[PDB]
Amino acid sequence: SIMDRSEIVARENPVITQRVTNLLQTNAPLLFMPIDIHEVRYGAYTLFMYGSLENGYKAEVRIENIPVFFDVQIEFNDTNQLFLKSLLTAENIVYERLETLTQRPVMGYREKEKEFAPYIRIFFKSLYERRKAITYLNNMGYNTAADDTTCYYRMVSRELKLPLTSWIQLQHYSYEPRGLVHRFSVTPEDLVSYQNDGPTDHSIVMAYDIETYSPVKGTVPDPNQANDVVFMICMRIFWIHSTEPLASTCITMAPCKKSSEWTTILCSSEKNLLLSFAEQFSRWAPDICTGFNDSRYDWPFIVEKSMQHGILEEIFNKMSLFWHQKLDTILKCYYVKEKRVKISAEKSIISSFLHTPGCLPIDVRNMCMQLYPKAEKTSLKAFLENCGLDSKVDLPYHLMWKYYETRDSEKIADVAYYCIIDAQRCQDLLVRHNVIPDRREVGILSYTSLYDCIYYAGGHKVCNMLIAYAIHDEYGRIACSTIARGKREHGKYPGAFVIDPVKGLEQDKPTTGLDFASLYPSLIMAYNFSPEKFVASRDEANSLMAKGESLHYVSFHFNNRLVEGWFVRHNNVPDKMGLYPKVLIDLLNKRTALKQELKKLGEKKECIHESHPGFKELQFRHAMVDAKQKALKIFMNTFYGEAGNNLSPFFLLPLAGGVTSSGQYNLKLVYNFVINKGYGIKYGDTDSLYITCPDSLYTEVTDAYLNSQKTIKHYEQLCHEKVLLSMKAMSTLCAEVNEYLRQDNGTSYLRMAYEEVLFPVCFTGKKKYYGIAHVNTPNFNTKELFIRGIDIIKQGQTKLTKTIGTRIMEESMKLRRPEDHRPPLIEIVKTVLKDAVVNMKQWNFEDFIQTDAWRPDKDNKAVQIFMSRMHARREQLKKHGAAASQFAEPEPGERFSYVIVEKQVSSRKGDKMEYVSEAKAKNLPIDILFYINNYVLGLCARFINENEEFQPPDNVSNKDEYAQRRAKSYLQKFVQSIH
DNA sequence: GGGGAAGGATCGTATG
DNA sequence: CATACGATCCTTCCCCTAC
Repeated sequence: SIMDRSEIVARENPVITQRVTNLLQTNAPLLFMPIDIHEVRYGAYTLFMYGSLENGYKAEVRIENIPVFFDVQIEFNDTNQLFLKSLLTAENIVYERLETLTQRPVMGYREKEKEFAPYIRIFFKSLYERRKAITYLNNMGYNTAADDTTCYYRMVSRELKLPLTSWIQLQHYSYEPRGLVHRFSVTPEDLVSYQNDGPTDHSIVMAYDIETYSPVKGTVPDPNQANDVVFMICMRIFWIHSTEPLASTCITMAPCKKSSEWTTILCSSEKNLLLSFAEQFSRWAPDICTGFNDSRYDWPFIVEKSMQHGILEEIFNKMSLFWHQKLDTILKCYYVKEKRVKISAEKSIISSFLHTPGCLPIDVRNMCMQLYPKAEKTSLKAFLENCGLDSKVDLPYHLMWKYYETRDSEKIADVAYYCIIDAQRCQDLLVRHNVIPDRREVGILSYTSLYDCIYYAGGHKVCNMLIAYAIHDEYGRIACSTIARGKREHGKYPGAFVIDPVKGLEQDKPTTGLDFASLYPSLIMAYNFSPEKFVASRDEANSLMAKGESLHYVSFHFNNRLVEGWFVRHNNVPDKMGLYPKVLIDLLNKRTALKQELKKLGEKKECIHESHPGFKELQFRHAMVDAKQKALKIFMNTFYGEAGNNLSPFFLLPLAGGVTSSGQYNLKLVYNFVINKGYGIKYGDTDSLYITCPDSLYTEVTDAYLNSQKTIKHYEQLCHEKVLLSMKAMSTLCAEVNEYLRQDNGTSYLRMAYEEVLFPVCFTGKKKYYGIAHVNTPNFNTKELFIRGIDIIKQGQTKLTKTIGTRIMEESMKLRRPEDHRPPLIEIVKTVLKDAVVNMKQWNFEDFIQTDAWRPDKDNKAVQIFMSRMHARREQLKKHGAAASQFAEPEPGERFSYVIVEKQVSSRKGDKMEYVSEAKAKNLPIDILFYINNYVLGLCARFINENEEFQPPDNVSNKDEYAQRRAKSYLQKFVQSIH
């Protein structure tokens, strides 16, 4: 009584399935979407594309006769061809046939006459022979183009204009049915990409969750232990873009009540449990598998228990659409172990999953941390609360273990419900964050598969997109390589132009940030930074300068040596434009067009009410345009990172050095121009300059304030006029700066932008500033603060960090008369901290709660001391004949909530720990001083750790974490003094 | 890896 | 005036996630 994928799809959309089968009967062209891409390495190369048709059917399509090739840059001739033939034959490499052609080298500028270079293309039958031949030819010093060595489906995506994450049209195929999967065989000239907006996708995502058991109480279950078992396997199948359950199931050992919302299958053993899981997987055939933290606890434990019982081979072969495979191949090539997934520049994750062909695995946790690289709490509850979704049901783990042990068939239904809701929340997060469409659009722009957009970094994607744009081209097939060459020199680039910030509470004149709009791509656009326009020899550069060519000179100090170079300018002619400027200009034009389209779609969505039967497609188009513009942004902001990476094939030290030096030169020019115009400089950071208007421009506006009744409302009037005059003057300042830049570099791709006005403002140090933000009209009554640098977004251990950090900032940023004896930042911190300490009643009890875990095997000192004190108290109460029921020990692994209390005359954390129930029973003081000292002063020290008094002497090595110690000690002394 | 709690001697310094 | 306090350098898990 189990319903397979075909019947479910037929039940969902009958008319679409009828149209699909009518098209299939007549062998008409149809539509396909790939999700997981698998390729065979040995033997004849056939590329398998797994995915879904437009109704929801599972389709495998194999692309036969893909041309497998790579290019070598030698002079084409009979003698050279014979020599290369002998070289390939001597090291027993099987070749198919050879071709000759002409291509443009990517490194080094050449004139028009010598623009093309001869290349010989080697055709091959298998990928293994190609990899051996490419290694042999690279070891002999020959140059190699179209030289991908890791994955070859990127070659198929690049050469054929065939995105592997977008729709593909099947024409002239060969259908063959084998049940739940439909097999097509296609010739690569019979495949085309679907240009316009495709229909609604109908892929299937299976969200699964596992609940386990361990005889050793209070310890996380471990796969290696023999007694450790899985007992709940709960999984649901959803659409790619919906949260409604298509079909749900629970696979169990312990008896459970029949439920009308999901199907429960009873298994008498763990082996039968795993086989039932595999059978339901095979019957449903997910396009995508998912689950929260499934690559670190779920899949390893499943595969370890499958290996222990010796059923891994049969489970894999039932769950995979590929042919039969043996256990060694499954453990070697398909079960990945210790794979590294990158979040940011300093964070990496270890993941392990079973990549069965026909289904692509995604961790919800990996996407959640990729979208929020600075997230501090990475639990499911934390992400659910941040994203504003329904939280998990309150079921403790020890209660689950106890109810499993009692074998009570009635209430294991609650355990199943908890596991199914945990499965639901994963795809709830996936739909709410719109991860899969964003990855699809990244793949469309990058010509990669979805697997690469999920588990690989974006730098390789940018490199792939650049190669894809280069190889097609409009002016003659620019050829480029992929593997890196030359010595990977390591060093530090020259430092940025440091501008000393004028620290303090600036509330006499407004400041405003002039920002370079996409500075590094703009300099790449303007100065024609491309590898094929680079000249290294000085004599060649002089010869080009002789024949009426415009060049840009770059010179920088790297590793104590002078690196110099010349770049050929395009002179505002698209024919002479380089590869990087062409790619960036195309991406910027696309971004502008989609910005216009998104504005029109948003206006239409605001116009059209939700009751009309057209809101779904409008929201769906809005989702596509938002995803597309986000992908365009993430590729455009990554060009400099890929250009500066040493491992990149396109890496060129003059290119990165010239980009940095040109940014330096333009920032210096803007700085000098602004100073010579009379304006002031407050802060400068790479691409941003904060400008303060001259005093004289305000004079008349100030004069009416001095001759008035001199009241408060007069001062808000003064501030209002101040902001208006600042905006009006500095818009013209920005226009003149743009005109000067255009007159300097000769192009119009480098412009400045007027982001918002900051008044009053506070710069506390390097990359640490805040203030009131004004966008078009002044509003000083707002509670929204423009913040950068200060880590106010930190829940930490208490909510007092939030409250006091906000209160300091708000007390600093209000308007004050020039006759109210303006206190500096340190005095404001002093008075707000005194107000916090003295006025105890302003706080509530719930902000003083902390949570901890009681694990009687770990050497957690404070928890050990608290539990020892509680045990001593319980023994003392029992000796006195007192029923210490609410003093009882927690169950092992059970989280408990505590507070800190005053202890009259140790100072350790443990002796002040008390239970929440005990604290509310006795109404004890909550010892605000300890909380303030250990949690609030960390943030409060960030505000005054650049003052003159808190400075190191000259004879000290460490300069960063050496003044905050004195700041914290000074605040400690002040807090202890105020009593 | 980055922050949280806990443990020890001696110089730096002070006082009845 | 020689003891007693105290803070800094430095060292060791523990929490983090999933049960």
